[PDB]
Amino acid sequence: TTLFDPIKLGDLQLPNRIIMAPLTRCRADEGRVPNALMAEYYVQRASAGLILSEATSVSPMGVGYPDTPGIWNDEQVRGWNNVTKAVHAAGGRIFLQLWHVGRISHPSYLNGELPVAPSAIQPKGHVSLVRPLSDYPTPRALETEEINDIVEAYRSGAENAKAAGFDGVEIHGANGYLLDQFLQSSTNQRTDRYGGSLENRARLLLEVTDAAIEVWGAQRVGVHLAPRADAHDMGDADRAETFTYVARELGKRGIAFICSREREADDSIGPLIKEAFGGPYIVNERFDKASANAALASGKADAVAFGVPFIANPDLPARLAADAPLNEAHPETFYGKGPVGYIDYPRLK
Ligand SMILES: Cc1cc2nc3c(=O)[nH]c(=O)nc-3n(C[C@H](O)[C@H](O)[C@H](O)COP(=O)(O)O)c2cc1C
Ligand SMILES: Cc1c([N+](=O)[O-])cc([N+](=O)[O-])cc1[N+](=O)[O-]
Repeated sequence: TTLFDPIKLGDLQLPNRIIMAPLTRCRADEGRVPNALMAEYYVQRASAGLILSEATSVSPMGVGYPDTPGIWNDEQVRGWNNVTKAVHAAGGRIFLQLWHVGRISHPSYLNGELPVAPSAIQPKGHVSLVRPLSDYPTPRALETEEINDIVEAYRSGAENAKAAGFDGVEIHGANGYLLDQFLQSSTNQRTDRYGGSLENRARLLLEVTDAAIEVWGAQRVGVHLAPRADAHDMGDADRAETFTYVARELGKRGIAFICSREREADDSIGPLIKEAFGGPYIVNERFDKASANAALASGKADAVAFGVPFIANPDLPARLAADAPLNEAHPETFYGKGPVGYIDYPRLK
């Protein structure tokens, strides 16, 4: 098996195993509404086996960056519908990544309110993009009932994604955002049904997953994880146990895939997760053509997601097939505004 062999995820046939990783780019219109610029960008990348969209918030309290899109209202659904129609006409496939940033936010995005979280534990560091430099606030610990409200927002978010014509949704369970905050022991000190045991810590992620399953069918839902717990001040007392529990439970549900941001190293627990899950496993982080093909050949992966290389290379699959040069990425325009560093990376000549 190579990157260029087709794969099915659930009942969706992909033409290859080169996946576009989810990538926040902050190019949405005011009101967090997807636009024609975003449609153009995704269409340029439609040769990807599957596109995983930029993280998209399921409620106004789940945002923490400027100009990132939402999926909670009709205006946003309409904007996304133009994206998915254009991707589909271009012969591509796309899933919406459902987001809630939890404590990784700033009151300036939340009309002065505090970011919410499983527990009132301040994340270290500075808020990305915010100027002048600012620490994160200490978040407000959610009430038990408010967590059910969040589940309902993911449910409505998944329904809205379906109305917007996506091929499926991916739950953002990774990178220290809300669901990950609940999942891990350092950030979750709750003593209700949502903390204080592994079953309880994983509960919110599985409840959101089940809601998405009611709307889509499990074979059109994926989940994103970050098993090294290395972004946004995370940490868990037994991550081998925590992430394989999740993998096992998601596998029981027959979900379409798990995608893990976890570069290859001796301590990679990807193989334990893959085995416990039993379905298609998408690896990610610092892979290139050679190491991706090696992972497919060894059975460590069923497909491989590329992030920065897809930012810089709209026709990454053709470039990889041809062992062609790759455009150099410009991290200074990963975020920010407009078409420069967004839709102006050239295709192969
Ligand atoms: C600019 C940028 C935006 C990203 N946005 C998201 C995101 O919205 N959701 C997510 O799960 N990961 C996001 N990531 C992480 C990537 O999906 C991926 O895990 C990471 O870039 C490593 O893979 P790579 O080495 O192939 O780039 C982002 C990464 C970058 C550089
Ligand atoms: C490394 C990283 C993030 N971070 O700030 O540490 C955030 C991401 N995100 O989803 O916004 C993704 C990241 N990543 O996967 O490289």
